[PDB]
Parts: sequence; structure tokens; C-alpha cells
Amino acid sequence: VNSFSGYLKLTDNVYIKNADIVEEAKKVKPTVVVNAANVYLKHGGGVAGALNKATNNAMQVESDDYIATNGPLKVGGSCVLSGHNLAKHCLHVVGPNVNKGEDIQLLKSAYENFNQHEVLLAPLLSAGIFGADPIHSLRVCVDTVRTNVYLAVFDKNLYDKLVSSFL
Ligand SMILES: c1cc(C2CCNCC2)n[nH]1
Repeated sequence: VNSFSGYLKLTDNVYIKNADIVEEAKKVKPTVVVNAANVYLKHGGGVAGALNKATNNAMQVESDDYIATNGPLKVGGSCVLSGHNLAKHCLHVVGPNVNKGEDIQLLKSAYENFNQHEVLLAPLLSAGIFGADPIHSLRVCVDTVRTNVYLAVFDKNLYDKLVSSFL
């Protein structure tokens, strides 16, 4: 048993809810929250901007030190940093950004990072301002992630479309 509430079960391991991931993280304090990161860990907008704002910019301060030491992530890659006030850990995962012309085949590689963690609270990778089709992102998630993933979908309209179109 875990503390996640109100989720619809899609598969053995994947769960979904219409929720603000920031508010969900604050309530649950999961072991791992996933950030929709870019390779520079510049948390300006989308899910990353919202998570970073909720940490009072401490996520960005930690991230800048990480980049100064290690250099940028790979598209499809990840790093584990603090979860600050939201979670124990934040898994910063870089899905391909269609609005920058990145290979959508890298979305599967991105989701493979989730398999290193037994339970995660996550957004749909490459959705929102990253420009991918969220229906596609959910299919790749279900067909790639084997650990237990709790997906938060901010937009109620999109949530209902994801559920009603799910195969
Ligand atoms: C040597 C050092 C590492 C670090 C692992 C923790 N954070 C990123 C770099 N990998 N290989």
C-alpha cells in the first residue's frame, strides 16, 4: 500500500489522475517526483517552472551547481537531485522537445530512467510545452515503465481524452 489517492488504474503498474503535480507532491511527499527537465536544467516554464517556483528557486540553485560541475544532460537522460520541500528526490528527466526538433524515438529512452525507481510521481514526458502528442507519451510510458508510476495530468480536458482513448 502507498499514499497516492484518487488515481485511475490503467495497467498493472501505471496510474493516472487529473492533478497539479506541484499540489500532489506537496500532499504526498513521494520518494521520487519526476521533473520535465531540459539538458541545461533551466526550470523556466511548464512543469519544471512550476516545480522550481514551489521550491522558492532552491531547485534552480542546486541545478546550476550540478551543471557547473557535470555539464548538460543528454536528451533521453536524467539525474537525481534533491526533492526539496516536494519529495525526497527529484528525478530530472529530459524528454525530446519537438519544438526544438529532437528525435521522438528518444522518448522511450527518457521513460527508461523511471525503471531505476520503484515508485514515482511523474508528468507525461515530452507533453505540454515540449510539443509531443500526450496520447503517444502515455502509450510509450505504459509500454516502457515497469515500476509503479503515478501520472499527474494538469489539464482536465486532456486527462479525459487520455482515459477515454486509452487502449
Ligand atoms: C563519476 C561521478 C559521477 C556522478 C554521479 C552523481 N552525480 C553525477 C556525477 N558519475 N561518475
